[PDB]
Amino acid sequence: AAQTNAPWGLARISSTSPGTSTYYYDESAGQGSCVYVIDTGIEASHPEFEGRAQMVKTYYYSSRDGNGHGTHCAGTVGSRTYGVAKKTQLFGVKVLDDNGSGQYSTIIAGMDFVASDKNNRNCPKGVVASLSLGGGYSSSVNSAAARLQSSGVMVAVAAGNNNADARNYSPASEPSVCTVGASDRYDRRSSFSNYGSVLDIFGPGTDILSTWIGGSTRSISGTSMATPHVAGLAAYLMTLGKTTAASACRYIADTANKGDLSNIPFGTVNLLAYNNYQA
Ligand SMILES: O=[Se](=O)([O-])[O-]
Ligand SMILES: [Ca+2]
Repeated sequence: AAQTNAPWGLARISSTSPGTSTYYYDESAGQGSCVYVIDTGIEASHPEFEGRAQMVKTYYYSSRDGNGHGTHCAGTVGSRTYGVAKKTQLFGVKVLDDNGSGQYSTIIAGMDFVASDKNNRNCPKGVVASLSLGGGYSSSVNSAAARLQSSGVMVAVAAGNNNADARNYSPASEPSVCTVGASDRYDRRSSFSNYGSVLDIFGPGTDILSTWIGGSTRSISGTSMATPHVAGLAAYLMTLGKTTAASACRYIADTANKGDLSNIPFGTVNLLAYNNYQA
């Protein structure tokens, strides 16, 4: 399948070159998979989600996304126009308040929620969790992410936006999850992206168009935007039967575009997420 005039990041993840504008992907499109977006919520009524998004948990007075961040991330996972996996099921877990903040204890509860809640859902092709969030190093946050992964969920987490080594941030620094850095449309490391040995992969993160609250769209930047590209890619590849939740990060690294990013510090992987879709 071909989506013309796609956002650059979608085109990038189906290309061996920068500078194209068509996203190519297998029609299965993540059908039968599930992606949990653990964030500020999801505006499930947005037409872009086509009834495939729902809120499943909140720790606050509403499950509404009063911020936009979670809606944007969910759109990159699975919206019809802006998403990688255009037929996946999206589940929102609101661990972040409408200012975009959340206590680590709430974030931990939300991860253990997903590990159990997947047993309440129909996800025959597998389960992914996208965590476009983080703070300073915490062994308990890392352990929660490790449990979620161990439970059979492909966990993708943002590396962080400090232009620093991700070893000092959580859940970025948890080794067993998929830690995602950000690149731009010219195949440069995004200016803000964290780096370091713990990164597994890069995805598009600078100037990413996606859904926003109030039925709208906007372009924003962050490792928060790179993460859902990888989460959606995992869901897509799991639906194709190419990999599994336990193995998807490694598979994505195996199959990535290699050596094509600039300003990658010595000791950080030079790997850009790629679907290897051949029609
Ligand atoms: O190239 Se794009 O996706 O319009 O910023
Ligand atoms: Ca890892």
